[PDB]
Amino acid sequence: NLFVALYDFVASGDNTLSITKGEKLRVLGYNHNGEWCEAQTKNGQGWVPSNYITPVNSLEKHSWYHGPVSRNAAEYLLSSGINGSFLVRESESSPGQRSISLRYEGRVYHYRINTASDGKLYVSSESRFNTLAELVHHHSTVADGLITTLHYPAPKRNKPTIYGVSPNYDKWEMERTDITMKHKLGGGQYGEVYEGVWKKYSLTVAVKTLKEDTMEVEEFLKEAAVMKEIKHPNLVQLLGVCTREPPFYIITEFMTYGNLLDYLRECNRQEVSAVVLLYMATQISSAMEYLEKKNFIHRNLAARNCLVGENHLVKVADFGLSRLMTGDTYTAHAGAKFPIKWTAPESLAYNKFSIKSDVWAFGVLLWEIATYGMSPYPGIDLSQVYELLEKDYRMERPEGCPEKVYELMRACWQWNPSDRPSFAEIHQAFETMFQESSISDEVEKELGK
Ligand SMILES: Cn1c(=O)c(-c2c(Cl)cccc2Cl)cc2cnc(Nc3cccc(CO)c3)nc21
Ligand SMILES: CCCCCCCCCCCCCC(=O)O
Repeated sequence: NLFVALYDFVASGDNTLSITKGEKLRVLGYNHNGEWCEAQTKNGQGWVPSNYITPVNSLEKHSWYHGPVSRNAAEYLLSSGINGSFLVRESESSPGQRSISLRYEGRVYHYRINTASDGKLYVSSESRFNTLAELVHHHSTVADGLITTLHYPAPKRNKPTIYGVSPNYDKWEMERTDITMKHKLGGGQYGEVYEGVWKKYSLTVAVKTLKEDTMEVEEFLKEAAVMKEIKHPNLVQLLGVCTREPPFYIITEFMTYGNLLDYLRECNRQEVSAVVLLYMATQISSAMEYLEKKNFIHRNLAARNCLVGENHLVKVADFGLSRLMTGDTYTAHAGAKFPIKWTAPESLAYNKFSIKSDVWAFGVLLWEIATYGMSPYPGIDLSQVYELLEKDYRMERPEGCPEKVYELMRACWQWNPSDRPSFAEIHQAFETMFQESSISDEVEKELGK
C-alpha cells in the first residue's frame, strides 16, 4: 500500500506536510471528501492533497503517463515539445482504451494501443508486451512501427488544483494581518481587486475588498457564499475570506497573465497557434458545463472575464454568478444596462437570462478567441444590432477559422434559446472536432483557399 509523490507540496497549514516529487509515503486516512489524505514520510506526518500522490502500483507514477487527456489536449501538450516528445493517454469515456501521442517534424501522430486475447499490449502485432511500461520502453529504443522513437516524456507542468488551503471542513476565515495588499488589478474594471501576498505561505493571491461606498454588502457576501461551493479546475478558486470585520475580503488564487482578451491581443501568434486557441476555448466550455450542471448562470461571459495562468491554463471569473435551476429564467429589473454585443436577443428585449443566454455569449467569446481579440460586430452600429440579429444576420466566419468551429458559433447564436446547444454538448463537440486531421491542417485548408 505504498504511494509516491507526483508533485512537490510545501507545508504551511500547520497540520499539512511537505513532500518532494518522487518520495515514498504511507497513507493513513482521508479527510471528509477524499481530497486530502494523512500521510507519513521519512520526514514526518501530516495532511497532503490526495491527487499530488499515487500508489506505487499505478500507471500515474510514469512521467509519460498523462491519464485522461483528450486527443486535442495531447496535441496542445506536445506543441511545446520537440521530435520524440510523447505521452500515453487514456480515453475518458471508454476506460482502458489507451493511445500514444508523438511529435515529429511539427506534427502529432496518434497511435491506438491494442490488447491481445491474452492481455498483451502492442502497437505493432510483431512486438507484444505484458505491460504498458515494457511497450513504452521498447518503442523508446526502436520506432518499430511508429514514425520515430519515444524519447522525451511530455512534462506534467501544472500542479493539480487544491480547492482551498486546508483538509478540514469549512475553514475559510483567515487573519487579515497575514495579507499584504499590493497594486489594484485590471485598471479598475473588476472593481476593488488587488494583487496580494499571503504571508503565511508567501503565496501570491487576488483580494477583493469591500471598501465603503462601493459594492453592496449583501451582494459581496453572496459572492463569497457562492464561491465556497464552486470547485472546478477552470473557475477561479476561493482560498479564504475575512468577514469578521470590515473591510471584508474575498481571497482567491492569482492568475498571473491577466485576462484572455488582453492576452490574445498582445500574444505571439506563432506560440499561441490554433491548437492553443482550441485548448483555451475547451477549458472555458468545461467551466460553463460545470455551472450548467450546478444550476448557476454567469451573465457576463466574455474574453475580458476569462483569466490566464501558466501554460495557457484559463479560468472563468466567477464573480457575479446567480443561482438558477438550469431550465428556469432569471429576469433583470428594467433599466439594467448590458454589454450589448455579448447579450442574447431575449435578454436585450425582455431582460430574460438563462444558461442559454450564456451559450449565446459563449459564441461571441469563441469569435473573440478565433480573431485573437477583435471587437465584435465590426462595421455595425450597436443601435441596429437587435434588428439585424432578428433578420438572421450573424458575424462572418473569422479569417482562417475552421468550418466546424464557425458552425458551433452559429449553433450558439440560434434565435430561440431552446434551439441552442447545452454546454455539455459544446464541450463534447470540441473534443470530437478534429479526429481525422488536426486543427492545424484545417486552418491550412481555410487559408490556402
Ligand atoms: C480580476 N480578478 C478577480 O476579480 C478575481 C476574483 C476575486 Cl479577487 C474575488 C471573487 C471572484 C474573482 Cl473572479 C480573481 C483574480 C485572480 N487573478 C487575477 N489576475 C490578473 C487580472 C488582471 C491583470 C493581471 C496582471 O497583473 C492579473 N485577477 C483576478
Ligand atoms: C477554438 C478556436 C479555434 C479557432 C482558430 C482560428 C485560427 C485562425 C488563424 C488565422 C490565420 C492567420 C492568417 C494571417 O494573418 O495571415
